[PDB]
Formats: sequence, C-alpha cells, structure tokens
Amino acid sequence: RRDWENPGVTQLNRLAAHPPFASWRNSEEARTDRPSQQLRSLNGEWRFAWFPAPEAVPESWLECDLPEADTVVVPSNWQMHGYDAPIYTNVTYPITVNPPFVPTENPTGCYSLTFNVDESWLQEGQTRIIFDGVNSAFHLWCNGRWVGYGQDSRLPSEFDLSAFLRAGENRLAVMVLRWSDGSYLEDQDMWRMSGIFRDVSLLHKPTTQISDFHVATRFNDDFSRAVLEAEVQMCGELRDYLRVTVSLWQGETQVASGTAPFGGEIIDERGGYADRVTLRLNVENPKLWSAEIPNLYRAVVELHTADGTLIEAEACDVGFREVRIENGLLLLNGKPLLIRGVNRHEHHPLHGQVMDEQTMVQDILLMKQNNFNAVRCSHYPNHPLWYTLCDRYGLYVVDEANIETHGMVPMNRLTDDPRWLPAMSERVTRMVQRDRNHPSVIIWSLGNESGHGANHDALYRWIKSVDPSRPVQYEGGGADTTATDIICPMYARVDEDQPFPAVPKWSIKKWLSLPGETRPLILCEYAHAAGNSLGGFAKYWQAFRQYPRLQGGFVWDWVDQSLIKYDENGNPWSAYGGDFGDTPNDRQFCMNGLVFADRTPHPALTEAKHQQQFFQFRLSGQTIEVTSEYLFRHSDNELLHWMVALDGKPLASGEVPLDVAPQGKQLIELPELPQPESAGQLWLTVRVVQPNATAWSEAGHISAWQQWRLAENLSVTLPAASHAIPHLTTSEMDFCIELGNKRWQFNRQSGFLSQMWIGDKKQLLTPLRDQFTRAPLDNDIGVSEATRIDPNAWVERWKAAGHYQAEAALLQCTADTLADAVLITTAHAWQHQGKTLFISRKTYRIDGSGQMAITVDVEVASDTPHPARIGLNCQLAQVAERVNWLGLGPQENYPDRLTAACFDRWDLPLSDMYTPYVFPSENGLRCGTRELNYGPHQWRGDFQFNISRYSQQQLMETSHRHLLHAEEGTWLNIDGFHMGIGGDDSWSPSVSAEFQLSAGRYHYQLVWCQK
Amino acid sequence: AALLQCTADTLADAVLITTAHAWQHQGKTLFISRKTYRIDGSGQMAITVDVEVASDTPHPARIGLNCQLAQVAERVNWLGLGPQENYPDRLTAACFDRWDLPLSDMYTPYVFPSENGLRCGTRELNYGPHQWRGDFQFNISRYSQQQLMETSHRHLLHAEEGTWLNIDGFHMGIGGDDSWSPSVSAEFQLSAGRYHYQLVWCQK
Ligand SMILES: [Mg+2]
Ligand SMILES: [Mg+2]
Ligand SMILES: [Mg+2]
Ligand SMILES: [Mg+2]
Ligand SMILES: [Mg+2]
Ligand code: NA
Ligand code: NA
Ligand code: NA
Ligand code: NA
Ligand code: NA
Repeated sequence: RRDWENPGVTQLNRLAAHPPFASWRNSEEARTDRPSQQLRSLNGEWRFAWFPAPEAVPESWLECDLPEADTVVVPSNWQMHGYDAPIYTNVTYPITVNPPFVPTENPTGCYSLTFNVDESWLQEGQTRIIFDGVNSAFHLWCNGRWVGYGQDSRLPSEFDLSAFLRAGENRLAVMVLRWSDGSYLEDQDMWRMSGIFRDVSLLHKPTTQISDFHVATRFNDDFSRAVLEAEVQMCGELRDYLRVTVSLWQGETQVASGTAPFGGEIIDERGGYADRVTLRLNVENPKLWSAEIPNLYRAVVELHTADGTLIEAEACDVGFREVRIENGLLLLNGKPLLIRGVNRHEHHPLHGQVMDEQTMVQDILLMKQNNFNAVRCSHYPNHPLWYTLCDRYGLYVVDEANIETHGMVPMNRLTDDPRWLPAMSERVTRMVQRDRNHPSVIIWSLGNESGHGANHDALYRWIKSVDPSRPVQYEGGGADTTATDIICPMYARVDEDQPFPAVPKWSIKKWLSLPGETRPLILCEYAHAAGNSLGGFAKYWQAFRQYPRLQGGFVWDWVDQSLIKYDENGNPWSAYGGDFGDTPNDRQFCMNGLVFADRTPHPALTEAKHQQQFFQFRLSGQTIEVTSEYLFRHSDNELLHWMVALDGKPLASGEVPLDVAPQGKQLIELPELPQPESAGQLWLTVRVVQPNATAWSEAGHISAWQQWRLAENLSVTLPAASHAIPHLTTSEMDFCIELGNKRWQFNRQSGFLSQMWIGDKKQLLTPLRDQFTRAPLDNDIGVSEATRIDPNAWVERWKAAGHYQAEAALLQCTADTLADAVLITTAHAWQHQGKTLFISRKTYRIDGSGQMAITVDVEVASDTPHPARIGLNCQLAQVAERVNWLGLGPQENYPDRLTAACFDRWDLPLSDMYTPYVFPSENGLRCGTRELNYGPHQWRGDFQFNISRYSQQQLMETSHRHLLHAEEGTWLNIDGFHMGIGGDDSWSPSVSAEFQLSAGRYHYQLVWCQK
Repeated sequence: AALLQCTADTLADAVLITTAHAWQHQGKTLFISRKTYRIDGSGQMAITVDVEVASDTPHPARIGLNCQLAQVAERVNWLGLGPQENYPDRLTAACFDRWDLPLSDMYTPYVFPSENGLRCGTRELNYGPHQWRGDFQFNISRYSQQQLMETSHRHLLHAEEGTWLNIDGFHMGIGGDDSWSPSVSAEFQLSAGRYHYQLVWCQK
C-alpha cells in the first residue's frame, strides 16, 4: 500500500498522544520522580541491516535475524555509523518535489531486537512500546506479526503490544524509511539523517488506567492566591469504588490534596464525561515559577479504590505561572518579559541528532551563564528531557510543531491545501497533548517557514481553543498574519526597512506602530551568527530596552552544525555541507552558532552575554547607579566589584554588596579617589559577581560588567633630548637609516620599508605595505558562488572593483635629514584598469631615541566600494609566545561588536589571538589598542590589529580550518580603521552605514620601537 | 596656550616649522595642538594640524584656526557647500559647487549676535590674494568671535579693521530640538578625542 507516499495515512494502530507516563505502582516514587519498574528502556545494542529500498528487504527478516546484520547502538542516526551519507541542504528539498511521492531508491534501515518480557507483564494489564523518535517513517512487527505504522520524526509513536508478546524472548522488527510523504513537512535547514534516533521503551499500565491529565494554574489579581485544576481521564472499566487523588507537594511538604470519584460536570444535552474528573486545589501565597526563580511543586495523580488500594500513579513538575498578552505586552505573572533567547537545534558533532542528558545540561548551563533566559525549539518538538531540564533550571520555551515546507513554491502550497490539513494537524495536536503540562513552555509555535495557509489559521484556533494558557505564534507569511498573537519576524532590522513584496521585513520599531497594529514583537530569529558575526547586536538591545512592545528575540543560532570526520591519519576535523559526497548541498551555511559543535564558545557569545545583562549602570560623579532588570528576584547573590586603573595600572578597587529589588535601583558612591601621578586615562570598571554557587553557575561567576572613562591627564612633558642622531645612507636602490644597533631599509623602487635589523638579525620576511582588503567573512560573502555570483555581496563588489588585485604605483619617495632625525616621505597609488582606487601618503620619522613614527594619510575614491580596512601589514621574521597589548579585550572584537570588550592591559599566548572559525576568514582583531607588544617590538597609537601565523591570503584561499598551515614568522595587521562585520542576516549586505569606511580621507599614526 | 615645542628644519626644497601647544586652565590640560608648517619653493604653505582633547572636558564648539587678515576684499569665492550659511547638522539644503558672493552675505544678521556664516565641506576658499585649500568649514567677516559674543544687539556691531577668518577642521552641531537644554545630537559633538586636518595656504 506504500503508506509512506500518502499524507492521508500518517499512522496505523498508533495509540493516543499524552503527557509523559511512568505508571508508578508506589506513590512515594512518583512524588520524588524516581525510576519506575514499569517503564523499561530498550536502548542499547540492536541488530541493523541497510537496504537501498523497502522492496529489497527479505521477508525472512520478519521471522529471524539476518546474518548480514551488524550489532549497533540505539538510539542513533544510521548516517553516523556510515551506512549512507548525511545530507546538508537548506531550502531545496533533498528529494525531487513531487508530493506525495518519494524516490523509489529509498534508504531503508532494518532494526531488530530480541528482548525479554516477564509473564507478570502479560498476565495482567497493557504493555506498549514507545518510540520517542523515528526518522522519518516506519512499520513495526512483533514476533513476525505486523503491529502498526507511524510518521512525524519528532514525537513519540506508541503501540499496544499486549496481544503480540509472549513470556520470555520476543523479537521486534522495525523497517525505517528515510523518505516519506512526511518528509514534505520536514524541510528544516539542517542535516538530513534518519533512523531510531531517540529512546525506545516499554511501558506497562494496568487495564484500568490514567490515560491523560491536564494541569492548569489560575491566579487572583496579585498572584497571592491560586487554584490548581487537574482534569484526569481514565480508560478501562468504570466502577463506583474508583477514585482519583491529586496531591500537591513543595519539597517534602504536602501543600494540598483532593479526592473524588469519576464523573465530570454536565457538558451538553447528552450529559458529561463519566470517565473524567477534575480536582481543584487552593494554594495560598504560591511560590511562582519563572526563569529567574524556577520554583516547582510536584503534582501526584493517584488512581485507586475507595478502600485505599493504589492502582497506579502518574505525576509531573508544576510551575505556578500565568502567561498572557495584555495591552500589547507579553506578561509572565503580570510582568512584561524581555526575551533573551536563542534558537537551538538538536545537534551533536559525533552522534548527529541523538541527544543525551550531558549535552543538554551543558547547553543549558552555558546559556544561563551567558544571560539567556529563553530558547526556541527550532523547529520541532524536542527530546522529552529537554522540557524537564528547562522546567527545573529555568528557561522560557517556545515549543514548535514539526512542520516546515520551505522548499515548496510558493511556500504555502501545502499549508493552504486542505488535503494536507490532517497531516499538519497531527503534528500540532500531538505536540500540545504531550507538552502542555510543562511550565517552561510559555508559547506554542505552528512550525517554521511554510508560508501562510488556511491550515495554519485552523490549527491556530484549535490551540487557542484547547489551551488558552499560552499564546500562539507563527512567522510564516509575513510574521504578522492572523495565525500569530506575536509579531515574530526573522532578521527584521532595527531601523532599516526591507520592503519585500507580499512579505516585507519592516524596521522593528516601525512595525509596532503600523496603522492598527497592537501586538508585541519578539523576533523568532535575529542576529545571524555565521562565523565572525553579531555585528550590530547592541543596536537590537538598545531598542529592546527603550521600546516596551519590543520584547526581545531568539538569536540564530546556538550551535554550529558541523560533523566530525577523520583524515588519512585518523585525525578528526570539522566537516560541513558537501564533505560527505552529499550533493546538492549548502556547504558551510550549516554553521552559524554562538558556540562550536563541541560547545566551545565563539567570540560572539561574550557580546551576547554583555548585551543581555540583567543589571544596567549609570555614572554621575562618584555615584554609580545600578538598576535591576529582574522582574521577580532581589539581588540576593550579587556583590559589585569596582576597579580604577590608569592605562591598565590598578590604582584603587573595592566591593559593595548589591541589594536591589526587581526593577529597582541602588546608588553606590565611590570613595574619594586619589589623583594619579603620571599622565594618562583613568578607567572605571565594575562587575557583578555571584559569591555563591547556583544550580547553573560556580561561585565567583561574573554576570555583568561595564566601563567608563574617568579623568584624563594629557601628557605635556617632552622626551629628553636623544644622545645620538640617525644616519642616512642614500643609494640608487635604497634609503638606509642607521642608529646604534638598529637599521631601517627603504626600497626606493617599491617605496616600502623592506627590512629592519636589530643587531644583525633581520626583523621582516615581507615588506611593510598598505592593506585595504580582508579575507572575506561569511557576511561579506553572503550567498555568492563561483557558479552563481551575487554582485551585491561585499566580497563581489571588492573583487569587481579590483581591491584584491590592485597594484601599488610609487608616486614619490624622498629622504630628508632633520636636526635630530631622518624623514622618509612616500606616496603610492593603487590602481586597477587605469582606475585609481586608493592613494597612500606617508612619512616615516626615525629619531635619536630609536623610535619610528609613521604618519599615514589615505584617499579613497568616492565611487569605489568602501574598503574592508585601511592599514598596514607585514610578516615578522619572529615567532613569540605571548602577545601583550593595552586596549580592548581580551577576546576578539570588531568595530560593531566591541561593547563586551574592556580597555585594559591584556596578555595572551599567540594562539589565543587566532579564532578557529571552521570556515577561515579575517579574525582575531582587537580594537581601540594604544599599545601592542610582541617579541622585541612595540607599537603605539590608536589602532585595531590582529596577529597570527596565517596570512590574509591563506585564510581567504582555504576552505576548512584544519587545512591551514602556520606560515614562517608572524603576520601582523595593524589597521587605522576597519569595517564592521555586520550580521543582521547572511545573504545580503548587513554592515550599518556608520561602520562603513566612507569618509573618503583617512588619517592615522603609529610609532614603532624596540620594547 | 603654553608652548611645548617650536622647531625649524631646512629640507631639500623647503623649510619645516614644527610646533606643539597645550591649552590649560587651573593646571588642567584641555587641548594639545601639534602642527607642522611646510613652506616650499613654490610659495605654498602646507599646514598639518593634530589635536588632542581631554576626554573629561566638555566637547569643544570647534577645532580650527583663526586670524585677522589685514586686507578687506569685496568678494568671497569658494568651492564647497553653499551658497547660504550651513552647519554640520544643518547642511542638507546646501549644494556643492563654486560659489561667489559679496563679503556682507558671508555674515548672517541675527538680531542677537553669535557664531554665524559658516559654510561646510569646502575644498577651496578665495579671498583677495589668498587661497586656502583642504577640506574644512569656514566663516569670514568683519566681526571677531569676541565682539559677537560681547555684543547684545546686531545694530551695536562695528566692522573691525581687516577681515576675521575662522577655518575649522571640525565644528560642533548647532542643535535646536528645543532651546532650554542641550540639543546637539551625539553624532554632531566633537568627542573623537583626536582630530586631524590639513590646509594649504598660498597666493593666487
Ligand atoms: Mg503516509
Ligand atoms: Mg519463547
Ligand atoms: Mg527553512
Ligand atoms: Mg560599555
Ligand atoms: Mg542631500
Ligand atoms: Na522592550
Ligand atoms: Na545557516
Ligand atoms: Na546581594
Ligand atoms: Na576561506
Ligand atoms: Na551676543
């Protein structure tokens, strides 16, 4: 019947969806969420055989093991075991678009397992098998007999096996199809894999059982009182002696308990639900749940007889919180939220899409430690443990239906088609039925990038109808359709409109006030983090804080979707689209996370942490004003450390306890500070420290910081008259300056400093020359390709203008001797096709102190695309261990992404001055630097710089980081100016005007000397 | 202005004068100005100016040079934004072109005297036998900034000897969102800390 090519058949003999069950036969166990002997895990070693198509599967496989089969671990994605290749495609479907058909060559994975079942499980009750996740469709057999079928790769499919099992050994056979009509609703931008990638378990339930239960919490006006309402449903034989008891606990303290026989209130002309009952429990002064303070209660649901015999018990963690939209604002417990969120795909560099507790906990800790309070399940229901962790650790969750049809044309071709409504409805309804009791879930999403169809409006209303406790959002069709309670655009900019036809992305500030608009705005996706990105992140947060209805967004995204591969020598390396022979593919577009696949932070993560801080600061004289952005908690685990330093040299510091109420302020007056002796700029740095450890952080954790320039005393003292005077030697080929053990060689043909000597040791491997280009960042490239060039992308504009091929034409090179120094004057023209792009005019002044002052003045043709940078570069002959500098750091920072960096004296091993982006590009820049020390060299001024063993040329010509080779010496790039990196999105120019080098004329000066 | 340095050097085809000044008040260094004057065999004087502004001092109204010329000419010819008075935050209406007006038009008769007549984005200025070239803002009139500041009514202003010239590498915005509180937007305040501009003074 080819059920996998029929959207009308999404399952066969599958049991109803429901909240997590464990069927405890002991109430204390249910209260403490301890393991249940009735819920068995079937994870572990299974038998597996790969086939090119279901027609290739031998009928013998149903009755017994295939000798050809291998023993593999389950859960897993069979691509991770190397049976076939994982495919990385963004929008374009991995299969020919011909709904509801899939390729005849359909990779088929045959899983089997021989397992034991005790007769006690079969003598009474019901035994069901639970598949938490099977990608993308499968048929199930037990002991050779067909059981059922199921689709939707991200929700559990359960089947009753009571009539198929026997005491002792039993064998399951699962035929998993890689492609199915379900694949048409699973076009998410991620690796396309398959298999039994989530847990498999067996659950025993009594015949008379709890088949479902919904927990809800209502409050009075000030949240000082609440009522917990628990609707319980049963299956099996109704008996007057049956009872349901619901008890609520706060730790080991029982807060409330209620008991009642089955029989619900009258519903309509035919009566009510004889198989249901609703318990209502009053709770005075409830401890409220929030991401700030994840207070949780435990609700235990007991099904028992009047005489007191327990039949079975179920339970869940309960978080008392109200979520509602009022007067245009999304409120949690009556307070307006500020969503510091991120989109998070379920991805592991080694295990593919199989999630484990350790990885989940690690992600959550990193998120909270970096000031994130919310996560969007892009773009499907997650592993069930994810919600439990978010409930307990405290994170707001957007639960999203597994529906994405991005590849359709138009995007809503299937979602506006009534014939696909059934399939879509199951993806939404079964998600709600499964996760509705989790307090962490505060918003339901109808899916992602599937246009806007009538099916969306229908399902939007279904959710509003069945669960009025949570708002529903959906971005498809313009981000503000009738299917969303929240304006949730993706990549809409702060001030710039992008008036696309039909689905425009208005400036978020403008969007809010469009005629008749009243809803809150929270970006479902923003700040695309591809490689060296997040430029302009501060601009979003300034807007979020100033506009009440701009309530945040979810960054795109958490982790790079890179996979590990091994070279000829067995060494591991990060691979992306196309590295598995997969084609077509979208190469490196699968990597745009704030952290590498192994969870190591990208530099951009700290920018996010700083901008998402929960404490705001203002300075006025000696008074520091601390304002709390917390909505519910007092600062009961925070103290403020302050430090005043003169050009990196500490002069004073101290610490004051923070005692600020949510939304409150605290004034802190700094002690009378003694005036410094030497000249320089005094800097004030404050940081909030958490003295005590928490569930998500260690003692001493820094949660926020800020800096201010205090008094500055300009140096007005002149340097003592030098002893010696530099000697100039003029030859037809060079201008040589000599002073003591130092020598400078200027080539008169090139007009550049070609060599410098300290003693008899050469200091340069490559002359010191102007540089106006950079190895293109992901944002500079966009979607441009050699086969499909995007003339609008920055990299293409630079290439077309000849920025990368420009040659220096010497216009002037002269030498002059002064009373105490030698002055070399040069002028160069960079041309391409007879076009003068840039003109650099310089003067080098070498005086008796051995210092070389370089003054640079550049002209940039107003009609050439603004250059990526304006500076100098050279390859130093030396390689040192440390890099010391007075400036912004310690991490990588660019003009439009340097708010998190702090001005101070930093010292790091050379290696930390290089950022290992999987896709090589300009990196490691540090801005606002007044002094740089490397080996025997020191550079002073006011510049930006990067230093590493990789030339810009190599970074630009290398596709993967593991292919980079350290070059001889050290490449130094010192810029007077550097273009922003952008990142509002990665398919169009996103560098704001104020961060583009458009002045036309630029000036900077550097002093080079021996440290 | 406290003088910190003033040297003279003779080059292959020119004379180079280098100076350094520090403007102080109550022992506080407000601004430091470093310059070089290069006079070549063609009679042109190239002036390079580099200024440091203490970060803790209120951002300055302008950063430039001024002097009282001995001559009084009838016309002012310039290649820049014009023809009317324009400032950094009020120059959108002005157009870049070659303008030529009588001296009086380079002065705006505001009833209450103040800085006025500025023209921005100017690459060349011509007055009498003088010619200034670069990328600066300037105003030129028979009234000193001092007189303008000390005179309450325009009718009480008297033309001074010669002509007062104010050439700025940079000039602060004039603001105006209201007139009882600071209204010059951040992007138009001179808060960069370090400023650079260059001019060539010659005779034509
Ligand atoms: Mg089907
Ligand atoms: Mg047997
Ligand atoms: Mg998509
Ligand atoms: Mg800051
Ligand atoms: Mg205009
Ligand atoms: Na807001
Ligand atoms: Na991507
Ligand atoms: Na505290
Ligand atoms: Na590259
Ligand atoms: Na006046």
